[PDB]
Amino acid sequence: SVHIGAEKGQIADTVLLPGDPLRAKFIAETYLENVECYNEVRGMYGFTGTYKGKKISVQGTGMGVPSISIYVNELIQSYDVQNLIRVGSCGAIRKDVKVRDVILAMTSSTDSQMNRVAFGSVDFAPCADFELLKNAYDAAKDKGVPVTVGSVFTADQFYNDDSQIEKLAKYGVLGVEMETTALYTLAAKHGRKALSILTVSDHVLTGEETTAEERQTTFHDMIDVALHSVS
Amino acid sequence: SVHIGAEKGQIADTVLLPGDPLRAKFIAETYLENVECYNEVRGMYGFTGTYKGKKISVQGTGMGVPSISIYVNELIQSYDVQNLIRVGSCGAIRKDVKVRDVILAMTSSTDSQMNRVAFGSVDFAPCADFELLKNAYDAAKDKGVPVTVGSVFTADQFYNDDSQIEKLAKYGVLGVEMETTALYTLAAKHGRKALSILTVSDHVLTGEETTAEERQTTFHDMIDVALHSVS
Amino acid sequence: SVHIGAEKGQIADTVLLPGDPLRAKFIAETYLENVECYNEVRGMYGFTGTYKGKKISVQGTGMGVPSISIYVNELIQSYDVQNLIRVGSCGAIRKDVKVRDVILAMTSSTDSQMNRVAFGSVDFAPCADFELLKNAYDAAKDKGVPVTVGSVFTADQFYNDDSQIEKLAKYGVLGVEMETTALYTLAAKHGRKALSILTVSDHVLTGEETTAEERQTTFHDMIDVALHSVS
Amino acid sequence: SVHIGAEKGQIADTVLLPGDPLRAKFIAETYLENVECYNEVRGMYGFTGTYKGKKISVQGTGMGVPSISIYVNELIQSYDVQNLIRVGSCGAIRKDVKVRDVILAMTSSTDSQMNRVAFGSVDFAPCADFELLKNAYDAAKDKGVPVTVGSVFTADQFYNDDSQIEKLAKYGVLGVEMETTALYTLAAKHGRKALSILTVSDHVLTGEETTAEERQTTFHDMIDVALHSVS
Amino acid sequence: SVHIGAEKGQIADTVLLPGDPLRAKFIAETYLENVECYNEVRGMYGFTGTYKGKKISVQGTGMGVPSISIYVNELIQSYDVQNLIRVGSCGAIRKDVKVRDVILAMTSSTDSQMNRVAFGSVDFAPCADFELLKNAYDAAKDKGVPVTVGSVFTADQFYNDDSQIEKLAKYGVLGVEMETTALYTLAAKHGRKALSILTVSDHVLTGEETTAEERQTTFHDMIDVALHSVS
Amino acid sequence: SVHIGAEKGQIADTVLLPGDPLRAKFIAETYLENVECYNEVRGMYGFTGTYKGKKISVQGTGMGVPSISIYVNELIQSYDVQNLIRVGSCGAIRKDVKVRDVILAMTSSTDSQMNRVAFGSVDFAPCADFELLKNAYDAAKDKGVPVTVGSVFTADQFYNDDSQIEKLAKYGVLGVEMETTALYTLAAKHGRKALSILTVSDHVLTGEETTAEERQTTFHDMIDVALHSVS
Ligand SMILES: Nc1ncnc2c1ccn2[C@@H]1O[C@H](CO)[C@@H](O)[C@H]1O
Ligand SMILES: Nc1ncnc2c1ccn2[C@@H]1O[C@H](CO)[C@@H](O)[C@H]1O
Ligand SMILES: Nc1ncnc2c1ccn2[C@@H]1O[C@H](CO)[C@@H](O)[C@H]1O
Ligand SMILES: Nc1ncnc2c1ccn2[C@@H]1O[C@H](CO)[C@@H](O)[C@H]1O
Ligand SMILES: Nc1ncnc2c1ccn2[C@@H]1O[C@H](CO)[C@@H](O)[C@H]1O
Ligand SMILES: Nc1ncnc2c1ccn2[C@@H]1O[C@H](CO)[C@@H](O)[C@H]1O
Repeated sequence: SVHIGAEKGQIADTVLLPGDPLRAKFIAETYLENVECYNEVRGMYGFTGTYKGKKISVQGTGMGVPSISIYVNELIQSYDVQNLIRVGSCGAIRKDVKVRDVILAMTSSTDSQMNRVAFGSVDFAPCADFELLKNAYDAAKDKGVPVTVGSVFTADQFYNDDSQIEKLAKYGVLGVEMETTALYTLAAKHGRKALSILTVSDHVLTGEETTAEERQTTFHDMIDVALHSVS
Repeated sequence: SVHIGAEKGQIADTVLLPGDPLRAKFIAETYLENVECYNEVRGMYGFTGTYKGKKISVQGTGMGVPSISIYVNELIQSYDVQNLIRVGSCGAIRKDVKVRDVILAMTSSTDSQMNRVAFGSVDFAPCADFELLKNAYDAAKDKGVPVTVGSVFTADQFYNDDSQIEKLAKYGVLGVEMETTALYTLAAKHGRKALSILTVSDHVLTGEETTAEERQTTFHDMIDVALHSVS
Repeated sequence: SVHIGAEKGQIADTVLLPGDPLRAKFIAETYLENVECYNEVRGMYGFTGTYKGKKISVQGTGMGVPSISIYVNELIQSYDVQNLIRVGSCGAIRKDVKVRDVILAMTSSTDSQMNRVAFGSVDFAPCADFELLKNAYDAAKDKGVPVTVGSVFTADQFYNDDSQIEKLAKYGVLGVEMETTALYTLAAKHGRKALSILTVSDHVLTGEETTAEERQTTFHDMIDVALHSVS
Repeated sequence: SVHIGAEKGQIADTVLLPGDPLRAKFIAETYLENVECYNEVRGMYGFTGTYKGKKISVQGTGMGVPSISIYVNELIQSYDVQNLIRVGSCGAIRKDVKVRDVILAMTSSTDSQMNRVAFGSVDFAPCADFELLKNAYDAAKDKGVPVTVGSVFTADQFYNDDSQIEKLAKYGVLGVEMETTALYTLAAKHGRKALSILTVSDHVLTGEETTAEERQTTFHDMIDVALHSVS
Repeated sequence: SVHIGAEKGQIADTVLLPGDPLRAKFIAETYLENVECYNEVRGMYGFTGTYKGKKISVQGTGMGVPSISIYVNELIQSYDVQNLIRVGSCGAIRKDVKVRDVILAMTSSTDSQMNRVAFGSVDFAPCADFELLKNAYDAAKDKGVPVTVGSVFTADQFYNDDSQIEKLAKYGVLGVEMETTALYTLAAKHGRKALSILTVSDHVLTGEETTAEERQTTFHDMIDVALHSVS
Repeated sequence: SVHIGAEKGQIADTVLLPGDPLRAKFIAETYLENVECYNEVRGMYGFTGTYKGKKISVQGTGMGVPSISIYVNELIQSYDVQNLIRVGSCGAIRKDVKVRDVILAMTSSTDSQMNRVAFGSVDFAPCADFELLKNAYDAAKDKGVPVTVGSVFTADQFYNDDSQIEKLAKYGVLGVEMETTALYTLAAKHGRKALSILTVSDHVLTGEETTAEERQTTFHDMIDVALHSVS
């Protein structure tokens, strides 16, 4: 497959999907035994290893719907991937979404035209796989990790002048990132299972940033929750 | 409030929302102790009673987004309703959604312009309250009732010539009804909790109808699951 | 037919269509000789009777485009109805539309996506049948009843935050209701004849309500005009 | 005013609006006493004269919504024109619209974005002035001229590849031209009175053309009907 | 062809396209040897003549996308025209576009739905033929004529209330006219070559008009540049 | 700035923008004297060096509109970049676009909603800076390199099922890539200069791939043309 330089079998049934290919290294290195690096195409590194005896691959996706859509397609069609779990951050758009919370996206809103191109007059609401969602929820509660479950907002432009996230915040949307709608939709189309799990990098509407220590912490939590989300 | 002829306090914190005002009778009569009929405006009957000592109201909504939007607004603004649970049927659009399954909608797709009018360029994906969703899920599993959790499709036209539910079925959508997007959105806007729970009246794509006995059964299950969905 | 529990022949060639199923009773009872009640499905009552020897049916439609679309379809396809006349109220959006005026809608604007789904890039302007329109006009003038003839606005949401009826008022639109675009379109598609006749329940833009006595009066006028609108 | 080279008062309260500036000559010359030519800007001739003692101006508009919109604006704002009556032809899109019929447009559908730019999510249905419409109707019947009253279709492209007039024909639309939506909308916005009256140049869907003699005849009828449409 | 009353061969491979049929006279008369007038249909005059021994036709188009689209279609399909060069004016929307500048449009923005009807979800950006563009550029520089090369804005309404040319000015768009998107698109579809060359009639955003003498001058320049744009 | 880990001054006035951060290395290494690596954030490497004494930076952008939009914003706002030149490949959609041709995009079509979000009813046609465009054109012809100048298509989805590039090919569009509309628009908004220069990786519509040797060749040409495009 054009964008992933892996051979058949090198990629696990389950893949974690950080936006950052260097967080794809750090994860694979700091959490998995017997790492391999299957892809180095474009510097978007993929790694396969084991956690508790089991195969888990970790692939970087890049930023924005088009980028992740490329990898999520090839991972599914070309390497028959069964479980896809994005693990990244997001800006929070509500006061009551706290900097230590870990977000599991049930659904995602978007201003990307990726869906409107496919459907036309229908607002297509993507959907996380409820099994993968439940398992992550349980896995978080069992260990006592704080967790918020609601919707998110997949943006096309990081620096939006015509920013309606003020209106979306009023409707309950928890925060904004730039991939989930893609993951959830492509997974659903091909009959696979997806889930986004997201930490809070900052509050967008109060400007307030989170300290690097808090990020390290909840970043670690996310990955733990991730790693138990299967079965 | 214009459409509901109730006095302050007559309506419970929790309201069930069947489309059919005569199923609003049957429910209230066959399941609740000490029924009252607060509303008879338009023949869209509302009833308040108790189940296991606790107050539970039951209000008919009518068919289509505009109708339910009227009642869900007044119920929230005028009578401070905290929990809104739709209980109705839907046509299934997949072979693997079985006639005995009970559907809990995480999210809803729509061709209603209700959201596009409010947002413009954003596909707004509505969202069930995860607490009410979990509780219903648990309540179903505890008693062994079969349950599917995924997305649905809120249509504007019952008899759609330009029917894209063929394309939606391919993306995983479980079935089609005509209210949920409204409920979920209005609930979320005003900071309340909503959930749709739906039985399967028939398969739309195989034409195949379900026998009246199967309907009676899963209708009963739905209402039981409903009644435990709180706390 | 699924939503109407009538047998072949029980429904007249001509049907009046009040939104309110209890106004469907009141009309049939207070104006027709030898009433029957053919439908009690959902409590959306239909009645057939005679006025001046002639058959006239009266069917409740419910609120919003989706609801009336259901009944108007089945009435046409399943019971070959030739003449469909909605008789309901509307909120006025202009100072010069007076509380005693009776409105005959030539056409209707809408924010419902029902048409855009069918057409795409075309603004489809629905159209009253000019014969039924003329006859009602004549019938009003012959008896001296005040009558305004222009366009209306079929809304999807009764409580619209993004309310552009301020802009529509400037373009001449007389008032807002929630059914006509549906009636006019479905009638036209299947080669039948439709017309909306509407009283003014209140002014939306001046808040000002109309007294119950004025409503009783113009309600009665509407129904008289209706009853002469044929031939 | 930029596009009309007339002085205050030279233009009548009532103006006829043929698309063709040379049909603007022929009309003024063959039907009016004491003709003047107020405008020669762009060769889009305007003429003022009398018919039965009364002032009637005749202005060419050009082809398409943008063109007529220019003239209809200046005629209204700059010369306070009260009555605007388009008189042109159209291609018929139904078998039952006959070549001798004379069409009075109640309303117009369009694929022009002129309205969507102003409104956004609302399908704005333009509307003929019912007084001018009635008078023309009466004036036709009094003299026995055959007349069809329904909707039309204002196109942007004369040679449309993506032609949906096949779908519009099924919904009752009588024929296609390229101005009416503009006239009706601008008239309504500024509180003036408009009406389109149209002959049938040909059938578009059967290819069949009309003979030049039939055109001369119904062209003459149109203008007679026009000339009585006032008071 | 319906709108052009010319016989085969009377129209040149190259045609200039002024909006104004009387500027179509003035050009043909003041610049070409051995003029003919092939078309007088609608008073939209076409002329064929020679400049430096070579055939050059000059056809008036009228105002707005629909009008020019009619002529540009027939000129191409019916008379196999190879080179189409619009020569008209525009209102400038930037301070740095000077009244003496001559504008060559690389591309055009539009609120016309002509493209969205053909494409749907795709913003189609029209495109000038780079050969005709270069030649005009060279021809201007060789003689020292000041020239700006960028984008323009094809409007549907001359008098736009919802005028976003304030936002377009910020994105670099040089000025507004009402034809180019049509020319460029139809030329490209049928594999022909087009270019718009435009003088500045006024600044729209500073209200400031240009004196008639400046217009005469740059009008003349435009036509000279035009006449060298071939080969 | 969040995504670029460079200090003030480390980035040149002119930046080349390959999609591939490893082609950003190869370029900087194989063509520039005294390379520095200012950014290693996300592995999207930026390099500053000299070519013929002059500073030229080279920054990787990633795939898709959202990705390049991030870098093009920060490069402009945070490091005052004056000249931005994308250098990447594209799939060709016409037979007459040859595998050795080098494409200079005048404009770009798109199905990205990035523009429709900002404008609404306006198709915004982006625009290359004509100076940078001319210079590249000259630089190609002076050395005899084959060059095609026309429009392109910025897609959101690499694997488009609803692929209208069949219709776009008919309108003259030369090929499809996933960045240009972003570059051209953001450059224009902030008053900077942009240009895309693209090689042909393959023909999409004939499936036919290009041999690796041909890619090496035209890749080299592109970069040479790039390097002369200034002044
Ligand atoms: N405040 C924000 N607004 C938009 N996206 C944000 C944030 C914060 C984090 N992200 C995520 O990081 C990537 C781009 O920074 C994106 O891929 C996204 O997932
Ligand atoms: N096959 C179908 N298509 C659309 N709606 C359907 C079904 C089956 C059930 N429903 C639900 O019933 C109401 C209208 O029948 C609607 O309110 C809806 O909830
Ligand atoms: N002020 C208003 N805004 C919107 N709809 C209104 C009114 C007043 C009356 N109606 C009509 O009544 C039904 C809902 O109240 C609707 O079916 C409608 O026909
Ligand atoms: N068959 C057709 N399709 C579209 N427009 C048509 C016809 C026939 C007549 N018209 C009218 O004539 C002008 C352009 O020919 C237009 O202004 C229009 O009013
Ligand atoms: N200020 C403006 N706004 C819009 N169009 C303008 C101008 C100035 C000139 N034009 C051009 O002239 C015709 C209509 O006046 C149109 O055909 C157009 O090409
Ligand atoms: N056949 C194609 N379809 C779409 N994009 C293509 C191609 C060929 C090359 N590209 C360019 O490469 C990146 C993704 O492969 C994109 O960034 C794009 O610029």
